[PDB]
Amino acid sequence: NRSLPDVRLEGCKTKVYPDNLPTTSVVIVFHNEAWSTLLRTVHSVINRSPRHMIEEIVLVDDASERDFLKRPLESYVKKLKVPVHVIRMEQRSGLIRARLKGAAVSRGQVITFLDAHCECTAGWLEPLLARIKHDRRTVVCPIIDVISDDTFEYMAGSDMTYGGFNWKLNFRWYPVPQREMDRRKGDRTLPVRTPTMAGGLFSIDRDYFQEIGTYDAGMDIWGGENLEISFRIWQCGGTLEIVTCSHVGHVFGQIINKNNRRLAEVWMDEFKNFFYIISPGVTKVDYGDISSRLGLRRKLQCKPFSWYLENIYPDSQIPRHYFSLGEIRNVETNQCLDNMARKENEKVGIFNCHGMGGNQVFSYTANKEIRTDDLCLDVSKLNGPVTMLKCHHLKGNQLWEYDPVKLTLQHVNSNQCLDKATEEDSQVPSIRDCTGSRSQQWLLRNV
Ligand SMILES: *[C@@H]1O[C@H](CO)[C@@H](O[C@@H]2O[C@H](CO)[C@@H](O[C@@H]3O[C@H](CO)[C@@H](O)[C@H](O)[C@@H]3O)[C@H](O)[C@H]2NC(C)=O)[C@H](O)[C@H]1NC(C)=O
Ligand SMILES: [Ca+2]
Ligand SMILES: [Ca+2]
Ligand SMILES: [Mn+2]
Repeated sequence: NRSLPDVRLEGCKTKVYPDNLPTTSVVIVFHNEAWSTLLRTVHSVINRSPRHMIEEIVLVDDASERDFLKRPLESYVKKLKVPVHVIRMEQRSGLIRARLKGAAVSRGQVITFLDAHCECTAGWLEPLLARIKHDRRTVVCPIIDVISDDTFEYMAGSDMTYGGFNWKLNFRWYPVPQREMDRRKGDRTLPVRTPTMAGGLFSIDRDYFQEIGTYDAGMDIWGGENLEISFRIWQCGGTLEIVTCSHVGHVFGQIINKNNRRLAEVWMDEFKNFFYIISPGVTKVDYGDISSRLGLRRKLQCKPFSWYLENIYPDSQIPRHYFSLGEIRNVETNQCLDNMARKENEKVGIFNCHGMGGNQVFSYTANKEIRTDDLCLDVSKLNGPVTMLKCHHLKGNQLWEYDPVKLTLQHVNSNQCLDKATEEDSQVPSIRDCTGSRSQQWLLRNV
């Protein structure tokens, strides 16, 4: 234990929570974690938490190998305020397996999951439990602050950042949008409805966890965190929030795709194609049996992935409605726009349509944007270069009007059209005054 400053939002410091919040059993799994780091977490939990709110602390050793973790730990553990137990996985298991085990061992009404490398803030627990007490079907996440791995210095995380995800099914941090600000009328001290969760840290009602099917043990153990429990909670009646008054620190192929297929085949209905279409060959990855989970979904009678995009994640990166999902082919040159695997702020290229999806996959969305995953085609000056920028959902320079009859794609702000590449810059589309050539005619086809 060391100290920190109060990183909570001014208003949080005054809030009073009802009496008799439930008791929680923090569950932490570890693997060869350094001694100091592991105990800094343990101590932060006891010192920063009101004793009558903590049941016990369960430390799940995931088949470590380091000497100090064995008897010294147990020794050191049994001697202190809060009861701390040390469960041991016989032969390497994985986070899911370890959390499942340490959870079946806990006895608190609400289970809190943390990593072996975290540090709790002042006032972190009360707001979490208070939320769950208001509604048992609410899963809660504290704001995740940053601890350096080198210096270990502290940097608080913002209440204006929440969980989303991209076409590749990767979890990602995204800015809280207006709707969430309008809904809370500006009071940032009110919890945020996050479309997804980092998976790292969260608290949940003991009985609610079991009720929505805990975790999918069919996923391979070297996988890790997933969007899976996030889609599950929402589509199946629950509510997932980031309690902005709670802060907690954290120090910062085939396997990955197996879990993506498992969660995508089970929850994303037809939107799973956004992931498949841009990952040619991921279809050869064997993802195991999902019958059980498919059973669970029908048992709980969860709502469609579409219900989730329009109600819970309107500012999603995967479009709920789209005019096309495929290649954008120039009718004159028969070349296709393609991201060339480049990153945000980079020039979108153009090359002969190979007709094999992937990097030549684009979507002209209902929001009139020409996007590929989380990037959108952006123009800022006449004849300027058309680059791929992070999609802000505000149109403007990322607004393109398509004419399905005339086949044009004009950039609204500049008042020009898109056509074949010019010379000297032979490998990129261009934006020029609208002529009417077959060169400014594009075919937005659907796979
Ligand atoms: C590419 O695929 C998508 C979906 O497979 C095609 O868009 C879909 O178009 C249909 C018909 O226009 C849409 O259905 C309509 O939806 C409205 C909702 O307000 C409903 O009131 C109508 O009765 C009708 O059912 C559908 O929503 C839309 N799909 C999505 C996800 O946006 C698209 O046409 C295909 N590409 C092309 C243009 O060939
Ligand atoms: Ca099950
Ligand atoms: Ca149009
Ligand atoms: Mn971690």
